[PDB]
Amino acid sequence: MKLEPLLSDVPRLLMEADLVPVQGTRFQPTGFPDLGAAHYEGPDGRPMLLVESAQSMANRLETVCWDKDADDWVVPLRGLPVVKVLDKAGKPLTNSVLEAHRLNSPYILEGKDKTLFDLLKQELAHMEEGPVDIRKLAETLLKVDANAVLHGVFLAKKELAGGRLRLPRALSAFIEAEDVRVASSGGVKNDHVNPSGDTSRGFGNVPFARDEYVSPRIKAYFNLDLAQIRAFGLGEQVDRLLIALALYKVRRFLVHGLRLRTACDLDCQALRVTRPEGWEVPELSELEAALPGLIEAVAGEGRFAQPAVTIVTYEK
Amino acid sequence: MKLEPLLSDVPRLLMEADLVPVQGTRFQPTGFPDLGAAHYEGPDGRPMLLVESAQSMANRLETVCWDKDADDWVVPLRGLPVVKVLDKAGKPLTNSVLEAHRLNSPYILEGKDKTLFDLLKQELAHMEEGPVDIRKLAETLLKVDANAVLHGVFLAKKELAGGRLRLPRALSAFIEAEDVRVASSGGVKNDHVNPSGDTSRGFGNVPFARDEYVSPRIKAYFNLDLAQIRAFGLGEQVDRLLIALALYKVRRFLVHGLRLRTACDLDCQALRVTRPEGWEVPELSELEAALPGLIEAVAGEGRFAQPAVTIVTYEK
Amino acid sequence: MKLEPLLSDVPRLLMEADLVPVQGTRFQPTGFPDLGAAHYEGPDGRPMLLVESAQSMANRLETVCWDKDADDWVVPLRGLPVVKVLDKAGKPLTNSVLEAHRLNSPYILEGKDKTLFDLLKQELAHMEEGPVDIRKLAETLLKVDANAVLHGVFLAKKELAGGRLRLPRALSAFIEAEDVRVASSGGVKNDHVNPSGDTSRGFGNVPFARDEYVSPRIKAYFNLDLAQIRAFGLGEQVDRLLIALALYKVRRFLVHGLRLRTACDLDCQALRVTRPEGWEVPELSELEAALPGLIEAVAGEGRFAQPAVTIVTYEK
Repeated sequence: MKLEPLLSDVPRLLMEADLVPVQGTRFQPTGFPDLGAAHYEGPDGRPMLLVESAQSMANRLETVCWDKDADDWVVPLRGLPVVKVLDKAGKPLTNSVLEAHRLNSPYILEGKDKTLFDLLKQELAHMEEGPVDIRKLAETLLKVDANAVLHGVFLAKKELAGGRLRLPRALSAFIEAEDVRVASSGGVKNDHVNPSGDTSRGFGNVPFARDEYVSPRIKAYFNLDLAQIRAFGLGEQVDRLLIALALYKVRRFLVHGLRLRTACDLDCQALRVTRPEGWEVPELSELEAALPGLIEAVAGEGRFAQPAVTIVTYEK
Repeated sequence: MKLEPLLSDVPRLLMEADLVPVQGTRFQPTGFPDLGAAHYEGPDGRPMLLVESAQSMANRLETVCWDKDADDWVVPLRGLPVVKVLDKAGKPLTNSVLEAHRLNSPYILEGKDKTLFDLLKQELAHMEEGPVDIRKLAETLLKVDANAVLHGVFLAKKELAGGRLRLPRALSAFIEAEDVRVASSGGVKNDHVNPSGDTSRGFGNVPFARDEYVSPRIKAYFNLDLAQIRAFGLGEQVDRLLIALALYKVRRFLVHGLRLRTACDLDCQALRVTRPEGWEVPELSELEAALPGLIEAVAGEGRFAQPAVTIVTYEK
Repeated sequence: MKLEPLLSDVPRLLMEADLVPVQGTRFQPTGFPDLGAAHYEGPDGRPMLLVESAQSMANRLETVCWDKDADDWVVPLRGLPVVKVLDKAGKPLTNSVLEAHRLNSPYILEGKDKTLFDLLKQELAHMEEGPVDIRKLAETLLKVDANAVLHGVFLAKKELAGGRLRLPRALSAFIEAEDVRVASSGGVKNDHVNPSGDTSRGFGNVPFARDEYVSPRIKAYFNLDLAQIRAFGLGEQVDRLLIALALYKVRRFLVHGLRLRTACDLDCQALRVTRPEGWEVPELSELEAALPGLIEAVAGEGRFAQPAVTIVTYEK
């Protein structure tokens, strides 16, 4: 199955998914720590809502590839390089796919003993001072992390070139709602106040309120930066690998990732491409069938480090 | 069509372009160091925001025309003069096009090797007393690098005739959003949720606030000062060269700098011209074809220094 | 229309022109760093800003005519009296029309040898004692420098009658903006060298701040006191000449001084007269045609000294 030729010169891939609630007619947006529901006024003079940020979408698209039941990739993706962190007793604390800021985690790259630290220093020493090459950085990163190449990292740690080394996203997505109405609701924790009726110790009839939103058009947008992955220039095998991996993430999220929140019950009504016009998207079973071959090819080209999975122990 | 009729008709060239966000309805403007988003109140009585600084637009219009990996211009521009800065180990640490201070860059004119310093002093000695001839300076800049002619230079060095010499930029451009509106959305760290929130160790939890804007009209403005370059009087063919170089830079940025921040991604809806009225801008393929011949013509006029490329070594 | 009808009638001529920025809304006003932008509160309580100083508007009105490469007046103004200072080599250091203090300077009337010093002293000896007469000084200036009459002079040298002689400006103009709102901005000087960001040596990142302004009403005022020149009484033909010259200088400044600074790029929209009311100002082509004939007439009266151009050298 050929897909990279149809995406070998186009600068970016745009995909748009039309969502609808599974049951009822309402949904719950993300509770930002300051404002809660981040509603805003649209350019056309109509109310709009950021259903959830372009970060939560990324963390979900990143979880749908991992399996905590084994602390390893799902079988189709098995073999992709990843650093995994163990405690002093050998039980797995965390791995770089679940961490937030990748190799910049405080568990990773910082601790009592640091193998991956000396690896990163040995790799990037030539660029630690002066001009930085995003190709030499992207290859060093792909050596030890197979998906950060889609989400970026900031090597803030001062001893690593003062934090000069940086790399932005290549895949991004978010959900947006048009013409949002509001519904309001609340309740009271009506525990009987016969033995105690003071809220200080949690008794009483304490009330609460919460808001709910109604929108006739919710959209999930996905954007893939083909130009930058070409600008890495690691090889057409790597390019087709990363395109297939991104399509895989999107399909799995779209099929069974749409319970974003307890009251956020969502369904997919139709996916379509926006740019390039007239293209066709692979099916999920076809990506499942292709992925292990493309990963094998890239492993045979030696771009991955060996062993693919690398282990580090965390303690102060 | 040929471009010299415009060099006869008018004193200045004015263009504007309608930008639209590629997806969604909101974007990330520049974060200025002192204040963040540079919003202000408009004379018409409506709020608006400066998307980015005009000198950042200049650095981008320069970036879209040079390849640091190859250490040479894009194919149409090749052969134009430039100075490359060498490291003691022979690897090119930078060049005066990549750097933003052009000849004034502290790595240039400084260190144990300063051949370009004398190549300027040879005529700065004439400029030391009495008046200053802008056409003579513009000639000696065209002799060294045709980009400085386009973006201006200040020769602050005391030995360089007391730092008397300056030249304002002929091409200027900026983007601003009218009637802007605000959409705020913060976030929090996922990782390290279970352990203590000791932010000062780095081993902690951190929430943050983030803000992005909405606008019904974003425009990029481009201004080319024909009067000043004409008042250099270096020729007509050199004027054709500079106007082609500028209009190529515009078209070559209009399809590359469409994204400026990782969350700020736009596309051009249309391009329009203001001064002169009724003129039609040439296509990018036409400039691509014409430009090498104009460069060779001006080289045949003997304006460029020989060799066109200059090498200088920097140590400190 | 002829000029002398209004000169016989009215004591002063008042005109105003309302400006706009050609692109965008912001502009850069004058920047005396001991104050920065000069802002103040108006009579009606509104905030106010003088955009350009009157003395600098005058220096521009005197720099718009004359030509540096031709080293002489523009063709319409050609033939009017002037003095230029030559160096030892023989290339003119200082035309007097360009210089700040006009007929008073360390270059003219000061130096190892000086002819013009005696030429003025002879004509001012009878003004050394008793009351000074404006008519005699105005005659002497009109024979030596026909433009210094409109801008005024102060002969501070104690050798010239203790410096008692002085003459106020006849033409005054300035640019003023009303109901101003500020628009702050900034930037950073980036760097990419290997060793260190020593700002004391010019390396490393260095931020900076700048302030721009906007206004819904900005205009330039012009004032010419016909009473003052009528009080000089050099003649009706001389008055007609000076009125033509002033009008011409304004009508050309309006299409050559708009680019006051690198970031201002103003643009005139309309021009209106305030006193005399009901008058119609001439067009630029008419003054451009008429002016040489009036210079011929006044030369025929013998008011201009012969040779019209005075040559003098300077040596310490």
